[PDB]
Order: sequence, then C-alpha cells, then structure tokens
Amino acid sequence: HSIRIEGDVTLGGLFPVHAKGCGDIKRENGIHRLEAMLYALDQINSDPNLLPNVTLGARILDTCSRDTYALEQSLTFVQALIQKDTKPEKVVGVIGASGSSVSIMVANILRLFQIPQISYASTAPELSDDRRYDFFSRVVPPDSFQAQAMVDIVKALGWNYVSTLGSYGEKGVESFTQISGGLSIAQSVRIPQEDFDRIIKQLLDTAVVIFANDEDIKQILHFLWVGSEGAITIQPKRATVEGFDAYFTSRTLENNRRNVWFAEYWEENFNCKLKCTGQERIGKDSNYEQEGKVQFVIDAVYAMAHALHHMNKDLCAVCPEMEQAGGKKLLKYIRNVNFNGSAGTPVMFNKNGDAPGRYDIFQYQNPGYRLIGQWTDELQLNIEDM
Amino acid sequence: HSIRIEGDVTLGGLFPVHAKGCGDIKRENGIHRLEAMLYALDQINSDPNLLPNVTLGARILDTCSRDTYALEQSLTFVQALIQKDTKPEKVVGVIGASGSSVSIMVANILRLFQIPQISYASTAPELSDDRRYDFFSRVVPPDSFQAQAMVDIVKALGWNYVSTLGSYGEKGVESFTQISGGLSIAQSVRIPQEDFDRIIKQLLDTAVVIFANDEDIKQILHFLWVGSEGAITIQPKRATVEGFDAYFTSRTLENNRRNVWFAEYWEENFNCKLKCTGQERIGKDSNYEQEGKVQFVIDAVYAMAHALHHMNKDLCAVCPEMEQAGGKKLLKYIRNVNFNGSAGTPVMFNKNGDAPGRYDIFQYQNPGYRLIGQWTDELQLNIEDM
Ligand SMILES: N[C@](CC1c2ccccc2Oc2ccccc21)(C(=O)O)[C@H]1C[C@@H]1C(=O)O
Ligand SMILES: N[C@](CC1c2ccccc2Oc2ccccc21)(C(=O)O)[C@H]1C[C@@H]1C(=O)O
Ligand SMILES: [Mg+2]
Ligand SMILES: [Mg+2]
Repeated sequence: HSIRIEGDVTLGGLFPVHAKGCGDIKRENGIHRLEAMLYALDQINSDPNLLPNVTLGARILDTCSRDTYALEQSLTFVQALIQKDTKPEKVVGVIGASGSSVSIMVANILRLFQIPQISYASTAPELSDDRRYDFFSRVVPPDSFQAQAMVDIVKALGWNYVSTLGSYGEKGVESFTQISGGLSIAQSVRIPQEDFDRIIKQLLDTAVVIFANDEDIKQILHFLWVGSEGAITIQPKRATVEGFDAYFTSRTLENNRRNVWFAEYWEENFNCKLKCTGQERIGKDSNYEQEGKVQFVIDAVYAMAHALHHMNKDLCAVCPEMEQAGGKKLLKYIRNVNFNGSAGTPVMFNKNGDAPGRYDIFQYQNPGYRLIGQWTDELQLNIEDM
Repeated sequence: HSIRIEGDVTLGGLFPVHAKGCGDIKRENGIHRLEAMLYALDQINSDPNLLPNVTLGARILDTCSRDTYALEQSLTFVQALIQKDTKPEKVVGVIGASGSSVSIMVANILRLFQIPQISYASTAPELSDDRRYDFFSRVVPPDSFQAQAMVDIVKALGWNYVSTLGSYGEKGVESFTQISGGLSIAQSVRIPQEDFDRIIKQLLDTAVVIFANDEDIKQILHFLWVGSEGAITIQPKRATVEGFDAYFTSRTLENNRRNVWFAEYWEENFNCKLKCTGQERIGKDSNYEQEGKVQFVIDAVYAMAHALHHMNKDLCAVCPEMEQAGGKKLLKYIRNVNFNGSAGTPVMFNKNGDAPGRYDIFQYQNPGYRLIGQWTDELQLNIEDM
C-alpha cells in the first residue's frame, strides 16, 4: 500500500516514512515531509493561477530509508512502460529522495527512462555531476557550497594556516582542501563515534575549521574557531511554512484516511495503540515543531508545478500535444524556474541543476551570536562587525 | 506478445526479431538466434545430466534493434519486484542482447537489480569495463582482441612503420594505436559510405593494416596488406551446430506455434502472404544457411545452465535455499564456467567476463588462403609457412 492521489498529470514521490532495519515510522522526516507534498498539491489544486484545468496527481511511495527498497519502488513510476499481455497513469516527475544514497540509486534508474527528479533533502556532492546524474536537480544546495563559503571566510579574515577538526565529516574536509587562492592546512585531526580534551588542547600551535555536525560542536567548547568566545558559524537560511502548520495540526484519523501511514503515525508520537482515544490534537497532546526541510518539499513540488504550468501554456489551448513531450523537454522547463518559494526566497537551479547556497554568518560577539554577514550564489558579503 | 516458456527457473532472452524503423522481421539475426535459445533449452530439458528436476524456462522478448524499446522490454525481467496493489516468475539471468548499444542500455538497468547478462553477439570494447558493466559477461570476444592479435602479427613480421586503412572502423584503429612495444603509425587514411583507386595508389611510401569490414576489403584489391597477393587475414574460429540445422529445417507452422514471430518469418523468406501454401520446407523452398552467432546463442544458454546446475548441486538436496541466492552469487557460478561448447571449443570467461580471442591466421599463399597460424587467450603461434 502507498498514497495514490488521482490527477490529470502525476508526480512521483519518495519519502522515508519508515527507517532502515523495513521498520518503524519516521515522524518528521517521513510524515511531515510527505504531508508537505500533499499540502503543496492541495495548494496548487485550490489555486486558479497555477495549472487551471489540470489536477496534479501523486503516487507517493515509502523508501524505508534503504536504496534497494526504493529502487524496487521506483518501478511503480515506470509501470506505464511495461507491456500488457499477462487505470493507466503517467508519472512525469519524481519529488525525492531524502538521503543522498537513495537519490543516487533512484537517479541511476530515472536517467534511463528520461524522468526528471528533484530532491528536497539529498545534499551529497557526488550528485552535482550533471553528466552522470543527467536528470537530477535539487532545491537544497550541495554541502560543497558550505565549504566554499568557509574558504571565503578564512581567506577574507587572512587565517592562511588553518587546522581542520563518517561520510559527511570527511566530504567537508575534502571540499575545503580542494578549494585553492590559496591557503594551507596544518593538522587535520579526526573525531569518530564513541581523546577527552586532548584534541582541544592540541590546537596546531604554529584557526580551527570544524566540520563536525551536530552535537559534536558542543563537545569541543585563546584561538579562533570556525564551525559548520568569538567563534564563527555558517548556517542555512531556514524558515517555517505557517500555512502547513495549521494543516498538519488539524490532521485527525477521521479527516486523513488518504495517508495510509497516518494511523501508524498516530500510535508512535502519542505512545498509544489501536490504550488510545482517537480524539486528540497534534499540537496539543504532543510537542509539534515543523521539520526543517518541509519548506524544501513544497519548493520541490512548486518547481515542478511551475514547469508543468509553462509547458501547458506553450502546448495546450492536459492536451495530447502535452502528453507526448517527455522528460527531457520537462527538464528544460524545470531548469528555467525562477519563482518565490514557500519561505519567500526565490527558487532557481544552477547549470548542474543545484539550488545556489544561501547562508547567514554569525559570530559569538547577555552574549550570543551576532549576524556578521551572508553568502549568496558565489559571493561573500562579510561585515567589519567582529 | 512475446515467447513465454514455463520452467522452474526462468532465463530472460533479448533478440532482434525485427529491425529499427519497430519494423519488419530479421530472418537470421532474429529468428535463427532466438530459435537457437529455444533449441538449447530443448536440449538442456531433454538432458538428464544437466539440471535434473529443474526445467529451464524462458521469457523471450524482441528488442526491435532499438535500445530504448529493449529498455522498456527489460522491465518484464523485473516484474516480480513490482509490488501488487492495483503467475509469478523469477528471471535469474538474461541471454542478450545482439547489438552492443542495446546490451549497454540493458546492462545499465540489470546492473541495478543484480541480474547477470551474457551476450552472444555484442562485440564493443566499451563493454569490457567490468566496474561500469558490473554484471555483464559475453561469449564473444571484444573486437579489441582482433587488434591486439594484429599488433602481434605486425611486430613478429617486423613491419614497424604501418599505415591504417563508422563506430567499428575507428574503434579498431583506436585499439591498434593504443597497443605500444612498440611501433609507429604513418598515414591513417579513412574510407566512409558512398577516391576511386587514389587511396590504393597512395600506400604511404616511406605494410597496410586494414580495419575495413566486410565488402570494403574486396574494393581495395608490390606492398604488404593485413586486413580484418600474400595478404594476411585474421578470422574468428567459426562452426556449424548440425543439431540445430535439423531442428530449424523441420520447423513448420503446425509444429512451431510457440514462436509468436514464426508465421511472420514464414511470409518473409518465402515471398508469400496468409499467395501462400503453408506446406513448404525451409531448406527446400528457400536457401538455408545457419547464422554464424547461433553457436554463441547455445554457448550463452549452456554457460547459464552449467552455472545453475552447479548452484543446484551446492544448494539443493529448485529448493527455497536456491531461490534466495541472487545474481551476485549466480555471477560467481557464471564466471567459473569451463566446459566444451556446441562448436566443440571450450567456453570460459576472463577477469572482465569476456570470452578469450580465438582467431585463425591466413595468408594469400590454384591459389588462395593458407593457414599460417593462430591466436589464443593472449598468445600468437605464427608459422614460417609464408
Ligand atoms: N541531508 C542528508 C544528510 C547529510 C548526509 C549525506 C550523506 C550521508 C549521511 C548524511 O547524514 C548527515 C549527517 C550530518 C550532517 C549532514 C548529513 C543527505 O543524505 O543528503 C539527508 C539524510 C538527511 C535528511 O535531511 O533526511
Ligand atoms: N557484432 C555487432 C557488430 C559490430 C558493431 C559494433 C558497434 C556498432 C555497429 C556494429 O556493426 C558492425 C559492422 C561491421 C563489423 C563489426 C560490427 C555489435 O554491435 O556488437 C552486432 C550487431 C551485430 C550482430 O552480430 O547482430
Ligand atoms: Mg489549480
Ligand atoms: Mg534436463
């Protein structure tokens, strides 16, 4: 069982509803993220301005946070290509996946069948290879832009000789060393899972560019520290979609029978079975806080809606003319999007199909972090407020 | 419609029954080649020595000589992985394709789903990349081995300064120049489709290594000539499977209703419709000559049968133990085959999964070509009979 919402044109969806063991339900990353695609489709399908006589449908599938399970799920998006000899739908594009390895596997199949993809959460730098991942685009910037911004910070501050402190931790240090111009890296000490103040005491002695996420940063805290007193942090520009909060909060078992995994979500966050009541409120009988990449789910869906809106204006008086265009033509319309997102900020794709890096810069200057500048597209607007 | 032959274990088949426009029926390359897989499966399923209580089934699909049509056909081999919510069979391996571009596209999909492939006709050197084409193996040697043998001929003869005379023509000249050791290439003149004796008159003037196939060689004919008086040719060791000739010759419309494309084959080669008789003999009312790669179809099928035979001996008293092994385990058993083929010659795979090059060497020494040696695995046994 999966979510199948009828429409004139269908958008494939890949969400990690359950974690890898399949397994148990993932509250924020699965349910909020998928419901955001449903909320986005509810918005678009209430909107007379975008896709007027075209209802956007959805085939939303769980990935179980495992790339192999997702690859067998992706086949659902290509059923219409299988010959019948033993209710058709055309999946024009796919919104997902969440978790870069899953997206890579999924890109490997979609590429062959010329079906565009837009990830809302996959951040891996491998995915930036527009030849290998021909049909992949994303609304999140690759983690490489974070490191590029860190080079710019260091260089503008004139650090020169800086020390750098899993799959993510290394990739940051790799991207940072690659940008030369230039500067030299001294001691590149590592910190894995499971020294005690020894690494902190050994601060090169000849700035520290920390690539440790996310509770690892708190463990470390005379010398300057730059991590992704007077420490500098690079952060993404994050936002809440209030419209979606009213939607998810109002979700009960009675009004949300379309989400096949909602009753399963109901048991989890409420610590009850099916003893439970079945008459509680999300923001009342639990601690609700909207998942950070929900903004990127909506943005991913809208990118595709706008791309499909432009195509319909150019090809229809879903007319048959539109029905025989194919993904390579849809990719053009996808890559040419430039519109204001759910957070307010514009949605665009670079040459490789990546979202440009938009980061705020803070320094530990009643103390706390003071906004010391920002990083946009390929520029560093640093201030002398340090 | 496609050929579906029931069995305990199923082998996928890809054959160019029709040419690219789909299109009209291809007599030798489609019908003989597919019927050879049916004949092979008839042999194995009559054999008490190979797969005793295991019937080898087949899902044989037409590729229409177009890689995109074949990619949508390949999905048939992965139907069992598609979830049911809107008669199962497990395709353990695929015999095909014919035409390297088709095999490349097919390898790109099968790789993902860990399903082994064995081509009987795809000769392209790209396919030799055991990392990129992880699950691909072939019973035909890459065209690169022909060029390697040509370097060995030249070098043993001490030519030193030799001149070299589509996708194939260039690939040979590319593979020949790459092997250095070493020798130098003088004038590398080209001959496309649609000079007249001018290129023949200009024979460097400072041996000619001809990479022109197949009617182009006759057009060219003081100096020495080596092409793939006293000219040297490199040829593959070819053979007829007499067992198959009796089979195809005896094929009528009444006894061959399992071949969905046979009645279509009946119209073509006999210049009649459905005025026709429907009571004629293949070798009698037409010119019959067995397609050259039929030997490689049987060999491809047997490779897989032997691989499945060994697996059954190691895992069964098709037991469930065998059913959950998967292609990566079947690939091991595929790559370890060493058995005598339908032509008599042994069937083995190198490190990259390629069949070793086995070529005979002839020289224009009542004149004609005289057997002057051979080339095997990675060795050149040349004779002083020139
Ligand atoms: N953004 C993620 C995360 C990025 C990452 C990249 C590769 C491997 C693991 C990995 O996990 C971490 C851990 C700490 C910091 C950044 C990452 C992605 O996979 O792209 C995506 C799964 C997360 C989601 O947002 O659902
Ligand atoms: N063996 C082929 C042929 C090889 C080739 C390789 C690449 C492109 C075209 C091409 O056509 C020629 C022409 C002349 C000499 C060698 C080739 C393959 O594609 O591998 C395969 C289709 C033929 C079959 O045997 O069904
Ligand atoms: Mg609307
Ligand atoms: Mg038998």
